[PDB]
Amino acid sequence: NYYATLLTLLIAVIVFGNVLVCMAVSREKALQTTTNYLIVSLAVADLLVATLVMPWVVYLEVVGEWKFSRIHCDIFVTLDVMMCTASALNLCAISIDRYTAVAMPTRYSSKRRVTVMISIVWVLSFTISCPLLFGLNNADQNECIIANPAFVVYSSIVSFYVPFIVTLLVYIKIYIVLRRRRKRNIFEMLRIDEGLRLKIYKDTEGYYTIGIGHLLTKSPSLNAAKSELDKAIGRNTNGVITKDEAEKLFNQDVDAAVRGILRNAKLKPVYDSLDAVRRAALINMVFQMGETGVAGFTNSLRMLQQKRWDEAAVNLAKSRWYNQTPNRAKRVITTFRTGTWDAYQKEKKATQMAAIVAGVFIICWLPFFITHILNIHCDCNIPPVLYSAFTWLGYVNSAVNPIIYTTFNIEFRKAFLKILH
Ligand SMILES: O=C(CCCN1CCC(O)(c2ccc(Cl)cc2)CC1)c1ccc(F)cc1
Ligand SMILES: CCCCCCCC/C=C\CCCCCCCC(=O)O
Ligand SMILES: CCCCCCCC/C=C\CCCCCCCC(=O)O
Ligand SMILES: CCCCCCCC/C=C\CCCCCCCC(=O)O
Ligand SMILES: CCCCCCCC/C=C\CCCCCCCC(=O)O
Repeated sequence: NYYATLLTLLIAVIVFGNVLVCMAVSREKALQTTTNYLIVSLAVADLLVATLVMPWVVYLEVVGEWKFSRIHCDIFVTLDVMMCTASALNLCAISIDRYTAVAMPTRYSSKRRVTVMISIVWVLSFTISCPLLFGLNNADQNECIIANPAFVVYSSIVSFYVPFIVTLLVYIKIYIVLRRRRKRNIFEMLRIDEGLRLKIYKDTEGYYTIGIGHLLTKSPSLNAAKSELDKAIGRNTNGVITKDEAEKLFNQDVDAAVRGILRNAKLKPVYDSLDAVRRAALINMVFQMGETGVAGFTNSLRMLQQKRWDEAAVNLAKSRWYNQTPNRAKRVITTFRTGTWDAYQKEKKATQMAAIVAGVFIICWLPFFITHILNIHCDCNIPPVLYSAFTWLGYVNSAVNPIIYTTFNIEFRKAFLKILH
């Protein structure tokens, strides 16, 4: 009916979005990065689906059954599985290239490496698909490989779940790595402002503290003050701590500071509103003056919530807080405006996009392999009317990816507008 015309334009927008991505990467040196090279390899898998495969899927909707040779169906199924597996194996290499960038310290060596990855993606995609042409070691095929009971079991495990687990395990490791550095930079930030002390010392208000504003005990008794420290370290403090031990002590101070921020009605919303780095600045304030003290200049706090970065910085400089510790105030206020650690970077934003495509990829195809589980779980025969929608939802992912590139990235965005105009 009229539904055939929607899909052919879906094929057209898949080609529209991806042909842009390929040229845009090779057009500008600023987008010629390891990850973006792996991204065009993903774009080529999304193009070959739209050109080699999706046309036969639309005829199958139009006509309503195969109505072509058995071997044509084998080729069509083999190639359909092959290009979707390239899509998955490309996400896997993208995540791995994101692991290396955040976790490892690279000119000609990057091009020679990415090359090796891309070569693995397609060769393996192919070698995984070759069984479908030779009837999954089942001779007298006598039928399109789709009809083999093992087909859904082979294609689901080998081409989806197993690449899905690995890519997910990498992203977890990436999250852990970024989490250690984010906590590393906080400690490093307050080491610069408060100062790191490794011998027990009387603080401003008289009580004995150590490291970065960690009071051992409100009660002043030196041997008793050692006492609380000894509980913390486990070794005989003897009033002596390592940088490391202080940091371990520091991350505890941060975690306590944060629960109080969320338990504070004046600071819960604004903390929730801010980004990771800007949150480290707000932590710096609570460390310096206390949540009740930071909870003041609500007037200034509204601006940080309203994303008014420039106007919050103008209003913060007006304070007494600036007058007492101007250098520290200016440093922190930059981090509030800049939202970066320049006062005291590139790949954390880029790695957020990588996971974002790997996530919408999964949600786009997830229901398709869900339904296939239900039939294998012998559940009430799943209506085909839905079964077809889930196929296209999976194929829709080919058109969403170039939309995500331009959405969450300025460089693809600018490279795109240059080609059109
Ligand atoms: O493999 C797939 C999804 C099935 C594609 N493909 C849809 C059409 C199909 O359902 C079909 C139906 C009827 C006929 Cl006749 C031929 C083919 C065969 C399977 C895949 C998806 C995501 C991924 F990360 C890895 C692999
Ligand atoms: C081919 C399918 C691959 C499936 C991959 C699934 C990935 C899901 C997304 C993210 C979960 C882990 C967090 C990723 C790190 C993000 C960095 C950060 O914001 O700290
Ligand atoms: C079935 C899941 C397997 C996932 C594989 C996905 C493809 C990309 C992954 C790995 C290739 C890594 C090659 C790196 C070579 C480095 C050589 C060098 O340092 O020059
Ligand atoms: C089932 C998953 C198996 C593969 C895991 C994928 C993640 C990491 C992949 C491989 C490790 C890459 C190491 C490259 C070694 C090159 C050494 C060299 O030549 O200097
Ligand atoms: C058994 C499941 C396997 C899961 C492995 C994936 C989890 C680890 C995360 C990423 C590994 C990336 C390694 C890339 C390093 C390249 C340099 C080198 O290997 O010498």
